[PDB]
Amino acid sequence: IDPFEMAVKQLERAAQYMDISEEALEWLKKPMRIVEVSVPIEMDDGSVKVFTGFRVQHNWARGPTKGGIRWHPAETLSTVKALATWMTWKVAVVDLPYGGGKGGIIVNPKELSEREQERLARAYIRAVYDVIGPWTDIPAPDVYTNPKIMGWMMDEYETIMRRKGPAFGVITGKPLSIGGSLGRGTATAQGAIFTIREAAKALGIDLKGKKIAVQGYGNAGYYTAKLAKEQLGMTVVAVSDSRGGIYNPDGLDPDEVLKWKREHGSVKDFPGATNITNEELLELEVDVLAPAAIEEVITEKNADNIKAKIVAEVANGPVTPEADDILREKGILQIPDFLCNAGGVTVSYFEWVQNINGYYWTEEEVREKLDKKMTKAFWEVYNTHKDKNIHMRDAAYVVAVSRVYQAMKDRGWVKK
Ligand SMILES: NC(=O)C1=CN([C@@H]2O[C@H](COP(=O)(O)OP(=O)(O)OC[C@H]3O[C@@H](n4cnc5c(N)ncnc54)[C@H](OP(=O)(O)O)[C@@H]3O)[C@@H](O)[C@H]2O)C=CC1
Ligand SMILES: O=C(O)CCC(=O)C(=O)O
Repeated sequence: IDPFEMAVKQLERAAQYMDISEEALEWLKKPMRIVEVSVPIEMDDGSVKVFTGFRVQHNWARGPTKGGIRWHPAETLSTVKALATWMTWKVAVVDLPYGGGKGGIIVNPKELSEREQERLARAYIRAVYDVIGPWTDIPAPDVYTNPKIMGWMMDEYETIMRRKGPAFGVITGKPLSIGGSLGRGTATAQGAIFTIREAAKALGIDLKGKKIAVQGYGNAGYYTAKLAKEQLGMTVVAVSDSRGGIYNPDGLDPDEVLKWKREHGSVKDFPGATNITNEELLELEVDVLAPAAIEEVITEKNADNIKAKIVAEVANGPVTPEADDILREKGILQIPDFLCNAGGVTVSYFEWVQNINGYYWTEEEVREKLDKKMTKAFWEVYNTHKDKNIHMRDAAYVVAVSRVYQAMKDRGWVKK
């Protein structure tokens, strides 16, 4: 299934719930600029290898485009286009002055040296310099890409630009020593926690002493469980990893679980906790369920058996549309995927603002601003949810597309 057509059909379904002109829909169905470049690097053996690089700028009506760079051997142009289109709505739903962008290189970085990786980053910057900038396109870390590559890319951009502007702001996710921002590591989990708290407030239930189950125990899952336990005061009763999962009705300590995961390679066989399966964790009777793992964990097969009141989609699309219908009929409030995990891009926006201004904030200021942004975005989505009597995902899509459409109309791009 083409990832581009899928995004287009998603956009058409969103447009079905709102009044949008056909010309605007056709404009939004096509990326405004796609750049495909050859990335030649010198290998350690002395030969010269050429890679394929992409940089798709879907739409920049609201401002400079934003999006990460992927280094995956299976990366395709359609994937970049779909992810840029997705990023447009992600930055629109949280009200950032940003557009949609995405980049990628068809490369297997598992078999590249550090010097070869640096050469790849610098050559990619040299290839795509003409379409990126602090006010044109801001790349970001993504799968198989880390802040080290961001530092290399920023250095190359600064070298090419001859320091004629804010070279720090050309890219986000940089190391703290060079234009980095505080709060980047726990951005996604913090945004998810804020959305969960706002959802609980909307449903009129307090989270003090409640039960939360988290699927996937990576950076997002671990920090979600932790931040829940401290800030929200909830009782983490179950966590899981690809290998397996564990359950304990008396609660779990996220630090100890992470220590055991980092020692034995998995969260399995934790003391005082019985080993369970991922599906058993999904169907556990809790108050908040936060899948932070591979996608399509909630489908038509198991959607009816879910007992959680709040499902926070920390990961990317862990629920299939039939499962959305089943859960909405069940009365379970869902937080849309690109609204729950919008903390990372918000924190990225904050880093760009700090770089542009030349003044850097503390952890408390970043946390407070992220709280405001997430609270406002969630309440807007929930108000659309109740007013239009549609699904939460549908409301988030309506809000994002409405913002982009208004920006497009104000510029005069579309006359209707
Ligand atoms: N990476 C980011 O910055 C952000 C990520 N997201 C989305 O969130 C999710 C998680 O992000 P991230 O923290 O980077 O993930 P990680 O790569 O850091 O870790 C993956 C975690 O999920 C587990 N996992 C992988 N497959 C399964 C599975 N089939 N069943 C159960 N657990 C599984 C892994 O287990 P194990 O420890 O055994 O490997 C691990 O615990 C992704 O879907 C991602 O797209 C969006 C927000 C930003
Ligand atoms: O953080 C960014 O600017 C983009 C990264 C991304 O693609 C995401 O957060 O989903």
